[PDB]
Amino acid sequence: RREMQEILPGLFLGPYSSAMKSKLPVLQKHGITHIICIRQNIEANFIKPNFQQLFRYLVLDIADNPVENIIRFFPMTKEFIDGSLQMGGKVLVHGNAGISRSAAFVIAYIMETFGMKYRDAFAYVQERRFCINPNAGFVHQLQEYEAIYLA
Repeated sequence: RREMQEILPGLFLGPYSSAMKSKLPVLQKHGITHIICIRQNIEANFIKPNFQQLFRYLVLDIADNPVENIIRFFPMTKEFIDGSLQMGGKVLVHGNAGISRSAAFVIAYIMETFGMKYRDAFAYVQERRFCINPNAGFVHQLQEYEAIYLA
């Protein structure tokens, strides 16, 4: 729960603790080059980019609640992750707990890229990171985005 897991080749999912200063050796050993750092502005005291010069960041100001809009950022994060993986880079996606917001963004990537429905993508990720649980609003938005890209 307090560490990052490889979810699919080159894409890792973790809590904020996985991208703290002290974890640099772990990040470099796994060839991480890009980090999606997700947090509310009120969390920005402890959840923030810690390696200004070493990694490319995407910081997303997102609350973990069922009415928060995350679908607006699915195209952005898909592009960011594709861009890294295409150049042989690797991506860490982290939130606070690595349970709801961060998990939803990894699921969106998996659904679109690997042609999986929500239930199957959720199950796939849960097998790797046992604690994941996107809120219901996020689940609906995942389904809503699939309807978009399938149209």
